[PDB]
Amino acid sequence: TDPTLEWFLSHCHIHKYPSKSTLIHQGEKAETLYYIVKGSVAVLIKDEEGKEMILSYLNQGDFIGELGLFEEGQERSAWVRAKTACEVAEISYKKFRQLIQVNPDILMRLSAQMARRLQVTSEKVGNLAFLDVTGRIAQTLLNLAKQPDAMTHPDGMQIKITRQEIGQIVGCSRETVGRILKMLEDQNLISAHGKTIVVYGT
Amino acid sequence: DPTLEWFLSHCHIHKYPSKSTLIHQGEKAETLYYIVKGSVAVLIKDEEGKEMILSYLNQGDFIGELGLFEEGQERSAWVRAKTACEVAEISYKKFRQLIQVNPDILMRLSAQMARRLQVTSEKVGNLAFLDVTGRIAQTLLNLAKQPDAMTHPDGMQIKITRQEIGQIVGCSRETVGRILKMLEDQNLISAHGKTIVVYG
Ligand SMILES: Nc1ncnc2c1ncn2[C@@H]1O[C@@H]2COP(=O)(O)O[C@H]2[C@H]1O
Ligand SMILES: Nc1ncnc2c1ncn2[C@@H]1O[C@@H]2COP(=O)(O)O[C@H]2[C@H]1O
Ligand SMILES: Nc1ncnc2c1ncn2[C@@H]1O[C@@H]2COP(=O)(O)O[C@H]2[C@H]1O
Repeated sequence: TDPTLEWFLSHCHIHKYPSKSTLIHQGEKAETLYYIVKGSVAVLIKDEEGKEMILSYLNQGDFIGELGLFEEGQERSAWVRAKTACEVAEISYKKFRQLIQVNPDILMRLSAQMARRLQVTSEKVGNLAFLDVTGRIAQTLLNLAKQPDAMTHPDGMQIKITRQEIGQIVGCSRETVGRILKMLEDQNLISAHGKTIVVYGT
Repeated sequence: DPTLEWFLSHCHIHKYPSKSTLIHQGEKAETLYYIVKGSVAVLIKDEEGKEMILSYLNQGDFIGELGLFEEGQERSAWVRAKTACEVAEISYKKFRQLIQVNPDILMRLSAQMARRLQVTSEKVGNLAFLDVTGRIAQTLLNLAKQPDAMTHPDGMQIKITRQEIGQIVGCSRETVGRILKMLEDQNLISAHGKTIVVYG
């Protein structure tokens, strides 16, 4: 029971989007804010040759499309598509500004999230500039393992993720992920049960 | 500006010499900064010491705001004076009260975070989709756009050491020398002393 959220949501018309539908479309004009009441989404940017990179996964309790909130003429800086089906609250930027004068804690929450995103996206920059593709993949496994949805295992931390996705995160061919995962195993660093990696603590 | 002057009235100002570290990665965050004068380099390091410049920051930019919205936070990057600096300074504690009195000061902060997230996301794109060559190209053009870029008969003459380009694009000092050579061969830039005449 959160009085602030409930108060916030009561100003938003909620919507359900089926899995795989694009909630935000890059390049569109920014003039609306979003909040995930139910679901999970991927934020991602395309390459010149159509290759998609996943900047971030966002879940229930995350704001979406906030980056154009503090100025107009802004465009959505990325794509957001429903990973699973989502229940998503919506409110105009303007209407959201008013709420901020009543209770700016709803902005603290928003910004807190912006704060985290910036920290993580910065690590990516580091990884992308400091690590070969093997190390990038190692750090992406260690990263999904740090996470909440990462089940404990007698070896290390069990995660669940396709090779395609691992590719989209680190920035390479799924075929390449396959070969590199196999190598990481032969080095006693992980297991591979199809779409189930056990990241050893090593 | 009313709101910035009001904000600054509550801060304790400090001057940092050039080369000084304002923020150390790993420190406990409980202070918000605002740059009244100067410019800094926000940057990260390799498990072996190599440096990456995430961003520069200038007069009117907040620093150290990432640990504001929660506690137990630690400084996520080093921040060094790139020139002489006058930095306003304030506890999060005191800043949270300012937010209550007038949230417009949070909007100003939030507005900068939005920008930095857009821009660092851009940077993730560049690193993942461009070879060191296309990023040094990327960078020299951007450095012409930026303010300090002089005017040259051929094109904005910018000044930066080779290493500082690599701290940006994420390559070695030598890989910069080789790339700039290819760029100078294709008649795309000049290079005398340590200045660069990117051709406009
Ligand atoms: N690096 C990132 N990490 C997390 N979410 C992001 C990142 N970059 C963009 N987004 C989200 O993608 C959304 C799409 O358009 P906006 O720029 O309006 O708001 C964006 C952010 O909410
Ligand atoms: N990607 C970035 N772009 C701009 N400024 C950054 C970036 N990453 C970190 N910073 C700044 O570096 C500061 C150092 O520690 P904080 O986490 O306290 O607050 C940080 C941010 O203000
Ligand atoms: N992947 C990288 N390899 C080498 N240097 C890097 C890398 N990423 C960032 N750098 C920094 O870029 C700088 C460029 O030249 P230096 O050899 O003087 O010091 C370098 C490093 O500190």
